[PDB]
Amino acid sequence: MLDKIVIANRGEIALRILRACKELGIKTVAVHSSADRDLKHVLLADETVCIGPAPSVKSYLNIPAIISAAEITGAVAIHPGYGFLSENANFAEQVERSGFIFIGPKAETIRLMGDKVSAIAAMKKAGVPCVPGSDGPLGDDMDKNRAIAKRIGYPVIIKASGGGGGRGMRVVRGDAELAQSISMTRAEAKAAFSNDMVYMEKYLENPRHVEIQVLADGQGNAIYLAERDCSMQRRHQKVVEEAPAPGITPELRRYIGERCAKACVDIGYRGAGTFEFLFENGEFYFIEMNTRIQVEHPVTEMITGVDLIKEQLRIAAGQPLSIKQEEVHVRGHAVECRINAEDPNTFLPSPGKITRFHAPGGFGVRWESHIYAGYTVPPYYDSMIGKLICYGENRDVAIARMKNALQELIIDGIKTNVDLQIRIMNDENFQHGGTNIHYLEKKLGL
Ligand SMILES: Cc1c(-c2ccccc2)ccc2nc(N)nc(N)c12
Repeated sequence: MLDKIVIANRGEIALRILRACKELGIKTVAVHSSADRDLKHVLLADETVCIGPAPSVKSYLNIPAIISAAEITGAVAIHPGYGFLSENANFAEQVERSGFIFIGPKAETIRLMGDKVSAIAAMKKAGVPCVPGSDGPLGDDMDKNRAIAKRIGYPVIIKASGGGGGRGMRVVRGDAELAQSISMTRAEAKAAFSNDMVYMEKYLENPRHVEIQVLADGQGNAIYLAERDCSMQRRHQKVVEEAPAPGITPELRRYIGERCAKACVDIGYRGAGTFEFLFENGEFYFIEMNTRIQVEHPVTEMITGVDLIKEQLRIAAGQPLSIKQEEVHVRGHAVECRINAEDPNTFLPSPGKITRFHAPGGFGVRWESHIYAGYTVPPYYDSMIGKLICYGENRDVAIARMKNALQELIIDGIKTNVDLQIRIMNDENFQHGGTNIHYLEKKLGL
């Protein structure tokens, strides 16, 4: 096993990784900004290194500082968590070039999945169903681009190859708006990604967001760990995630899961990963792959018994996956509610000092958060301060436990979305299940 690792992240995910390390007897190095000295995981870590000031550019995105911290502490690996540098192929490359293990796939694989055009080509080649599209980047010939749009059939959507997670796309409903839509998407892509490449897909009207979790080791094993429905979202920010996805049968799960695992083998995938799909009229369409462990990983852990972070670390050390595909069983149901420090009317981050804190407990209740009484949520980082995960023998029990747990949760001194989460749990359409990606924003609009 890895002797010692740098946790190149903060907040709840840093604590999550620290726990997994502690379980495996791995020494921890907590790199942190000057604003994060009193983070729970920092206080629990074996060694700590202040890598810079509050702003992320000089701390959590500071590649030299992070690598230097690994060097000086004699760490052997770096876990990037999610966000920050976790999908930064150049960082992964530098980590490996510097002689440390990057907890993720090969840098070339990160780069492939970061190039949405090339990722789709690879997935399509491997037998994964994709959205009907341009199958290549759009040029500047608008006669050709109109022909592609006609072949696909309107509405279509223009997307930046360097984008993803809702970033760098726009819907086109007729020829009249096509040229300008392509030009603007391209200009925004150039400005944001220093990559002006764009592509076209059919715009699905009312899909659900359903993603598949995979794990692949360096011994050739690749497994899928069911799916997650992430359709309950606002402006591409997930709000509630659940596993399994309501209405997905064992046969569909098998069908799409096997295709994702096969794709992993074809591309030489290593580590945890997520295949994102749109799901509509009983059909899956691949849009994007993530290579990091994600925020919503805990729902998959609850329904499979697999500790995904521990698997990442075992894989990185050269150990095979601790479980075979035949040993992966979906059992029960899990729901995750993201807890955000945000204003209820604006939805802007609402930082501040927590004056009173109480976490929920009980059977099937899992609380993932670094916060504590007297902890100050800084203004410099994301608004998500914790994750409440509830498991039950079925979806109704999971939801009932969530309702109870949300009622026990006390976070005074700052504004949170606990009340909104309670409203969602009480929503009759959510209780029925299978609401589409548009549902929450429509509910909030009314
Ligand atoms: C709906 C949608 C999303 C999308 C995913 C998660 C949250 C919000 C939107 C992402 C990519 C998408 N791509 C196509 N071609 N069509 C969609 N309808 C779509």
